Amino acid sequence: GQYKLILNGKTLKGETTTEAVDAATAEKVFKQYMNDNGVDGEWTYDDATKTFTVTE
Repeated sequence: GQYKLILNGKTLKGETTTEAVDAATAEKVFKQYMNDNGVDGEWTYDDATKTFTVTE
């Protein structure tokens, strides 16, 4: 499925997608990207829309 990340960071912001077999995998892919950019924050995932929203 196509999963989405809405990233509301202090120095990095945007909206991106990835294909992933499941939500657990999408979470890991997005966390890898966030970690590489030094971004972490509060977050929510809505399974109905396959969307993670992160707010630093």
